[PDB]
Amino acid sequence: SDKYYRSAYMNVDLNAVASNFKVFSTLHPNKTVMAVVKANAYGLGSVKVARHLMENGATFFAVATLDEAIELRMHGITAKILVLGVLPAKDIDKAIQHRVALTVPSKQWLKEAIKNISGEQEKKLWLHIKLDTGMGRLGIKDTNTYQEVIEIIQQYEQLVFEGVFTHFACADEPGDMTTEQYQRFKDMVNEAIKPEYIHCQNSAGSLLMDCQFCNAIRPGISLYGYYPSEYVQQKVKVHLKPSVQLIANVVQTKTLQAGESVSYGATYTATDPTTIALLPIGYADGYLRIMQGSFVNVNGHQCEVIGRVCMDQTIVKVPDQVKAGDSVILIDNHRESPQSVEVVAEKQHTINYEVLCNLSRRLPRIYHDGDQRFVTNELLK
Amino acid sequence: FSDKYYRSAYMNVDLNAVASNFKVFSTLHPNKTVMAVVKANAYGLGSVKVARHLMENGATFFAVATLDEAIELRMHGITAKILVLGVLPAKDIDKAIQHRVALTVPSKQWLKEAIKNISGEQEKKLWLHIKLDTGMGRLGIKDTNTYQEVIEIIQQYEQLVFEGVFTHFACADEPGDMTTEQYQRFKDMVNEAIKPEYIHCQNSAGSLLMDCQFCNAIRPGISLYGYYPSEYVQQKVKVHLKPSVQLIANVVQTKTLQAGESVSYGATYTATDPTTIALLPIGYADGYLRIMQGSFVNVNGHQCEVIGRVCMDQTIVKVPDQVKAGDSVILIDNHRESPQSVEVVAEKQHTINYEVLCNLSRRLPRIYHDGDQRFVTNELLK
Repeated sequence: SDKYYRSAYMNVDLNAVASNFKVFSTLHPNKTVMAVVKANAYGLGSVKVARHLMENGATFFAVATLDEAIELRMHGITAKILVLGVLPAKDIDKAIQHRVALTVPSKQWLKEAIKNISGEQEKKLWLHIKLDTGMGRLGIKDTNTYQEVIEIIQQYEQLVFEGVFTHFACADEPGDMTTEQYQRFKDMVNEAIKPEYIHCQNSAGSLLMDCQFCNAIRPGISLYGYYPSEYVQQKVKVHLKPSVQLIANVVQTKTLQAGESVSYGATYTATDPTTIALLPIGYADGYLRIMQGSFVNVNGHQCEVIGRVCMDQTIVKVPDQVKAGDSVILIDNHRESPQSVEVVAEKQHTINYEVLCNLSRRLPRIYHDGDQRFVTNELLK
Repeated sequence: FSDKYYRSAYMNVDLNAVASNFKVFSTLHPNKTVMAVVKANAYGLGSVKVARHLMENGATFFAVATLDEAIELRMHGITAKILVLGVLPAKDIDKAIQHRVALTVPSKQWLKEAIKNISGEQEKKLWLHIKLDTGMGRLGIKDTNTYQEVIEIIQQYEQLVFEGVFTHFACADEPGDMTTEQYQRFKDMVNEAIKPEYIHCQNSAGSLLMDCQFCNAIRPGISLYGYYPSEYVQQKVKVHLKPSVQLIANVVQTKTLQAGESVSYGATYTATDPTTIALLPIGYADGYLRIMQGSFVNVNGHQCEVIGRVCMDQTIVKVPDQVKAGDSVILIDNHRESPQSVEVVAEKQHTINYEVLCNLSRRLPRIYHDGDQRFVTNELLK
């Protein structure tokens, strides 16, 4: 457990994460739950989340990049891992060496990948073909190309057609786009041999749909306790446990008399005699400038963020009784909270996903697992 | 050593530019200590590599925001003086002492709490820089009597050394008399007690716009990395700063949308004509935020719109037909007068250059350039 030397941090509740994972296993008992731990597990810390999820039955992870997969492998993760992004073809041997499954986005990529296999790694290359069913991002859109790519893969004993998958553009909102995409996915997959893993559902799809034709799901944000939209939250009857709190303690208070100001990026002048509190957190921590004017919870009291948020500091208008040492909840681990991740996303003019991703390496993650507490502080690694 | 990296998205960090920008401040203030501000991981560039490179270019004193930042420097061989600008939790006082890290005194109360936590097990000198609140600016000691009492407390203990005194000016990057009135208040306060070794009030804007003979040290920050703290400062001073950052990603896939076909979440871009799109392996988890939708990036010389929603790991760009997988894209360019300048990216983000830089996440490898030499830091593979 690392030390840390500033009173700002994230509480990461690993018991909540395990409980949320259990929700997906329970909803889909016959599917492999491919736990999405990309982008450092949406800010929570991919190594600690993956380790904890393996102790709770997880056997397959998905990440965005090979670096993310190697990071898991370096820290004892023995489960299957799929890279969802496109690997630079020159790095093919490293994927093979570390038994990491790769996404095939195109016939062109596959041909470049094969040319870079040196023969010095003879282990299998496991491949999941990505189909573009209307998202318009990565993948093969044409059935003929899909078949040609399967055939190329079957010509090489080293290359294994392990899976096939697609991504839904609008699964978190009502409309027929998702039904249409799903039908297109089944139509394409039924035109060739079926691989071992067939998957299309992220959090929203995993919560709203059965998808009997598929045998794996890819829950991401919902593993960490958040719904992908309010529509999905309202439409489903499971309970998700938010896993993150963002906390900082007041390091200094001052009382501004009438007509007195302080400048933290812009002038705030006290009209009445008001007390302010200085928090040791700022926009370099991911608590962005736009959080100006939002409210934080200081010892039970809703308190406005005043002046501009600075790189390393934030000022808050507080009651007189507030003092140095008092704990402040900037992001709370409850859905129905003025400091919920969704309310913070509204203030940020964005979505919950990004609120979480913004939280920088400077914040220690304090992991909770029952009574057990351990700290990761990236700066001292 | 140089880390490997396994996705074609990265930052180019030009260490020669950083050294050149540092040299600007040394040259403008040849008799002052240039206290190089490398807080927040050197505004995203990487504090360890910037500090090492700046030490090789004559830097002898760094400022950081937190003790963790200072210890990080110490663990990677940085032997220069270091000042922590933030308020240290009083229980951590022995760790500051152990690692010869100077601390900011913000209040008499803090100093009294700090002294109570000195165990006697770390006997090195504790260097202290007193922060003054000169009216308008940041919090600190506001009253001269309290300033004197704090000096007196420090002089009671041989272990505690009154090493410096400082303030931070409100609005030094904008036109007005606020800076002048504040500077005068700073001098008035400092002249009421013995002068410590370091006297400092100037950040980037103050270091560029003012001499300040009364001071013997400056604290340049964002300008070390090649950016002006405001357009006013850029226009007012006729010195040249070299932007140090490029953000780059290569096209991984190109596809052609037909009339009626959509792209990304919510299907917010629909093709009307047949148009070519390119997929970049970078997104908002890298700090290229959702709001960048509708901005332009430079693909092989061509200005190209970011279309559909920016994803966590992916960004889609409308491109000419000749664009293909492998082509390099400049998302943030190392020139001030560029549609991909950090300032234009800040405008699109409804923020300031500082935050654009700070947003860039640990997932991005930093590729350091120093002449012909290239070395990579990839945080994921530590």
